[PDB]
Amino acid sequence: MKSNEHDDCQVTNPSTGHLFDLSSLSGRAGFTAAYAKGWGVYMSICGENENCPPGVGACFGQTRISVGKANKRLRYVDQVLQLVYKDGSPCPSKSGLSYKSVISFVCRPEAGPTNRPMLISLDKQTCTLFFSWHTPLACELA
Repeated sequence: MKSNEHDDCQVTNPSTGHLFDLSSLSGRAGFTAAYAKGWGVYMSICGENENCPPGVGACFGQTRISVGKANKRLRYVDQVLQLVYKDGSPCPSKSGLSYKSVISFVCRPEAGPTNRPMLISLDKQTCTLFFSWHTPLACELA
């Protein structure tokens, strides 16, 4: 029985007692970001994506190249919440490296239409896609 999934993605700050959770942004179908070339990036915030094989959290394109295993290690570093979807498809040109997604949730209470993952840096060399998400959920109203 699959009723033991404890996929949290939440960090508590003892100072305020405030919990930074991304449970409200978590989705099974996730978010599909259209890449300017004709590739749909299927990325689920904390979980495995419906278009992806069970266990993969982010898939790049129609060939569904895994760009991150379903990880729930939400790190709160430098007032930014960061999710790293490590262990993707081994890069054919780079031995030891795999396509990974680094989502940087910048604490922006002044969040606008930027409440979506913005592809800030595309790194082909080490196969890392940097997505910046402007969310007030990385913030503590205190």
